[PDB]
Amino acid sequence: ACDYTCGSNCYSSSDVSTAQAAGYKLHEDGETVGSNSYPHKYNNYEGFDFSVSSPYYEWPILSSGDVYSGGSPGADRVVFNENNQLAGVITHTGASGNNFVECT
Ligand SMILES: Nc1nc2c(ncn2[C@@H]2O[C@H](CO)[C@@H](OP(=O)(O)O)[C@H]2O)c(=O)[nH]1
Ligand SMILES: [Ca+2]
Repeated sequence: ACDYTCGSNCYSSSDVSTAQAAGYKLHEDGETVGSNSYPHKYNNYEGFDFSVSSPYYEWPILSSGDVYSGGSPGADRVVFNENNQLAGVITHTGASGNNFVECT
């Protein structure tokens, strides 16, 4: 069973934690990875009703289970804040253009 489902992608809590930790570290260190420079601010144009407070940061979560290190970031992301709290898991999959939808 999946803790989070993004399109056809199945994620467990552990996957999420592993990814969040990686992105948060980078965020702490003032460093980024990839041509799109992750992690980076997440504005929330979508208007999701997160339980955690802003500001938000986006970091890719891979279907492979590997931690993001460059190249295609795929369509899934984990969204975290300054306190390292999980805001949510979102995806471009099944979303119009470059918008996002929440994973279920
Ligand atoms: N759709 C969306 N993109 C955002 C937001 N905040 C910043 N962006 C950046 O604008 C880019 C346009 O989609 C997004 O790319 P991403 O695919 O790299 O995650 C994202 O990185 C937001 O709230 N919504
Ligand atoms: Ca997994």
